[PDB]
Amino acid sequence: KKIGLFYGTQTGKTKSVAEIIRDEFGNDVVTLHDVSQAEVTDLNDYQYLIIGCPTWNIGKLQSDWEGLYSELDDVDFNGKLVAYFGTGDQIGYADNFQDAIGILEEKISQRGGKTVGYWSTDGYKFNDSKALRNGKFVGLALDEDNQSKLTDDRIKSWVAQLKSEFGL
Ligand SMILES: Cc1cc2nc3c(=O)[nH]c(=O)nc-3n(C[C@H](O)[C@H](O)[C@H](O)COP(=O)(O)O)c2cc1C
Repeated sequence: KKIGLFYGTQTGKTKSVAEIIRDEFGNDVVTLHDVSQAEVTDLNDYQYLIIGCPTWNIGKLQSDWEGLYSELDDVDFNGKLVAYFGTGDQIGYADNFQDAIGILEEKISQRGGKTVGYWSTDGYKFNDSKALRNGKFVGLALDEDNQSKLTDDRIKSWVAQLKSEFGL
């Protein structure tokens, strides 16, 4: 339909978060694509995109998003609105917190994607992040390992913001 959510997952947390994002948006709005089963051309099917990706192995892309990283050069994101979220561990990995979505966004916005859905760094404890854009996160940062009780409200709040930014 209108929003395509393309998520990568290893232990399933970003997946869970994606399911709640669909629930929050109201039913048919967001479709949930596991990028492990995706082709890079699937991104052509939407004008509004949500990109979901955890950071693994000290500052790296989740390996299914890594599998599509190079091929992002084969897609034109011009004219699309794009939002980002990920799961992360701010305590264990304070120098590389939410690096992944920062890596995806830098590439996608270079190919024409307009970023929406910036998120406040308030209430997170970390040192450095590739997701940082003029004092904000490039997208929604969830931490299921340390802040699981904050997740549901952070998504509900983020979804209401995206409706406004997507012009739904
Ligand atoms: C070996 C390992 C490395 C990790 N590296 C990072 C990291 O670099 N940055 C970060 O924010 N989180 C890191 N984490 C935390 C994961 O991103 C976190 O557990 C996330 O919720 C997993 O998402 P997923 O289940 O969708 O794969 C790491 C976790 C493991 C165990």
